[PDB]
Amino acid sequence: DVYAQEKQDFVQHFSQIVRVLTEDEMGHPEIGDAIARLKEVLEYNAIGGKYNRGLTVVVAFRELVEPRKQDADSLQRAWTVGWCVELLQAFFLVADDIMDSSLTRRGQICWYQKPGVGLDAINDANLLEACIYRLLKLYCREQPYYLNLIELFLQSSYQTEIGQTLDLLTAPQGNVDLVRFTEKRYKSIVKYKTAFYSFYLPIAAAMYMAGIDGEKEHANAKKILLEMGEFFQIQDDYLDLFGDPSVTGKIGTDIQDNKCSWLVVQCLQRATPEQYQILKENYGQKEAEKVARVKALYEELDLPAVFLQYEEDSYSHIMALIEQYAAPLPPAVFLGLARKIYK
Amino acid sequence: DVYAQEKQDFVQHFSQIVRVLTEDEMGHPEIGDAIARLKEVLEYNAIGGKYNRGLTVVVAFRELVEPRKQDADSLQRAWTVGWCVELLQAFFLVADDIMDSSLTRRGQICWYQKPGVGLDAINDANLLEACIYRLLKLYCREQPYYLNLIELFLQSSYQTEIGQTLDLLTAPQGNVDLVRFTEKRYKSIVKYKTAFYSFYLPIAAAMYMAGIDGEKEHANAKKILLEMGEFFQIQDDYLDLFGDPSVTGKIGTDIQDNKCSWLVVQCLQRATPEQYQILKENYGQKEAEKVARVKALYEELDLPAVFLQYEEDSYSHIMALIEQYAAPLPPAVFLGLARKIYK
Ligand SMILES: COc1ccc2c(CC(=O)O)coc2c1
Ligand SMILES: COc1ccc2c(CC(=O)O)coc2c1
Ligand SMILES: COc1ccc2c(CC(=O)O)coc2c1
Ligand SMILES: COc1ccc2c(CC(=O)O)coc2c1
Repeated sequence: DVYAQEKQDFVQHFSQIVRVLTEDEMGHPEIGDAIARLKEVLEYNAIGGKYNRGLTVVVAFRELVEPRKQDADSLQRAWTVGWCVELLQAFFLVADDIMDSSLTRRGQICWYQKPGVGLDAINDANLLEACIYRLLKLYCREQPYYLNLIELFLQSSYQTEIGQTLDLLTAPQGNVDLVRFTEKRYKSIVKYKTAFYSFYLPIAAAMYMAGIDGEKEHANAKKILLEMGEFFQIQDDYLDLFGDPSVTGKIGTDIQDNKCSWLVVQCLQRATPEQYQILKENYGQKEAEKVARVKALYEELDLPAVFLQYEEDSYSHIMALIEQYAAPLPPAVFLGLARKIYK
Repeated sequence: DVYAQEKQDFVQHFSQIVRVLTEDEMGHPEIGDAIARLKEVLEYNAIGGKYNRGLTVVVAFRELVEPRKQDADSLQRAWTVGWCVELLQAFFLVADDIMDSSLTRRGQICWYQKPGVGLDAINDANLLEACIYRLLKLYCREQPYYLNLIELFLQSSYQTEIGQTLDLLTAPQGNVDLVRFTEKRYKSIVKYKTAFYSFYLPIAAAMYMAGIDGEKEHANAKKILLEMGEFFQIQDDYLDLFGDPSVTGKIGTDIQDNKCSWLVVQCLQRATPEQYQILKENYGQKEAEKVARVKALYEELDLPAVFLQYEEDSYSHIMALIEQYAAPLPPAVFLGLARKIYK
């Protein structure tokens, strides 16, 4: 609802964003050919998703700021900082698809997979990260929260990177070692690699634009938000194997890709030498036969039930956190998000 | 000399830099395994070079700042911002070696080429870029020039990226098209891809730490510095084919790698349909026979002489620029650099 009647103005602001990131640079015809390429990279990797992160910035902005302080200017910046979050993600995904050796993303071909692009996508991903800061300068240069956003995005980039390193160390491409797929490692990965930039960064940004820069306040928001992030990912791994493609719009391949899914992490705890022997035998196989075997071992261990139980507790805990750390923020800011992820 | 008696204190400060970038992070054992990896990336890609860029920061610092304002603290930061420049480069080189499909660098194996690293080097390069800003916060958080350096490094990163895009567009891996190897394109590449972060960034940084943030002043420094950068690269391409490995310490392969060298750009201007037919036939070949043929066509066109002539003019022009835009800066700052590149 609140997101539905915002997407319009949001996705429409992308044309300005692109225009700015190119027309101004055209003051130097020498790099005109590069700027042309830059436009292709943006119109292909930025556009496409549901913009839930980018919009969270816009949505949270309206709530945190007084109705009469949301003039044209303030909204223009908000939509910009909103797209910056979206660009940061584009940067992460473009680069991750190369490392993981992915074929598709959002059903379409991965940028580096297109003919003529290849590994040059590495530079393209870096350009995307660069645009973030060019925008912060073109729109918030004079704002009192300018240095806060620059440091926010930088910090988020770092956290996601450290997280990405952990994941790589945990599941080496060519090392089906389910031994290091602990629950403790799973949470550390989700926190740094997903939770931080997916839930905290969007809100944190909005807060700074609203003048809420108090460390303690951000310390409470981050507390709530990282819990939602942790649930979001666990629901994502679950749905990937027990979900319905016609609804989720995605085809699960976690077992095949030999990922450190939440399921397999649980499957390893509640398991006996006989259970493990089987799992350690059909995990990471491209056989429609061996995959169905792992799924069976999950159902057999009541993992689906373990999920529901976790979801139930989770929702309670989040609400408990919200009833205590929401203030001075409007509970609606966190309630709206919870009602977005707890499908 | 001035560089010789600085390298000692510089390279010695690297242990602190690493220590800081890891011990402080150890406050979170969860990411300890990543931080361990981060240390390997740093001790392998940061160390090794001659640190001419990093040192320029330290050297220029001493000159621009009053002898009594160079206490322990000021030097500690200077060496840090010095290493940040060095880290920015490490980030560019690690990533460029992957894109170009290089085998070696500084005579040693390219980071992504080591067993177990591979494309994960993409994330490693990003971490290196991240450390830059973690250092600026750990050392200059409270400095009055903090936002200036953050924006300097960001800007330099952007410029180098745009430049990198141009180079990729100019010499597509699988397109021996000497048609777009113009002199105009060559200069645009060198400017953005090399000149900016190699000569301007090191000095610009030192200037900001010295309080010299005046736009006009930086506008003059950049003017001089980008000219030296342009000569530096042209001397680098020259030396690559007509230099002496026992002295330069490098084995030239520009003709083979089918690069947009300064030589070949000149070779194309002063050429007749017969000259071009030959060049367009032996450029980019791994044959010790075809390579020697291109070299001959260069000598035959008096290119070596064209270089010397260019060097002569260059030195004059730079000195002319220095005698006019050096102030308020001490000419010694630019004279020291010129005497470093004009071998
Ligand atoms: C921060 O709010 C969010 C973040 C992510 C999501 C998603 C998944 C996605 O589209 O990536 C659905 O609702 C969200 C809401
Ligand atoms: C895991 O099982 C459940 C069952 C009910 C719920 C609810 C109630 C609601 O907010 O609509 C939230 O998460 C749930 C999870
Ligand atoms: C900014 O001053 C410089 C920059 C680069 C260099 C080099 C080449 C290198 O070591 O990369 C020699 O002297 C320099 C001096
Ligand atoms: C290209 O031929 C030359 C010859 C002499 C020189 C000098 C004189 C000096 O500063 O030592 C600088 O660059 C030169 C280039």
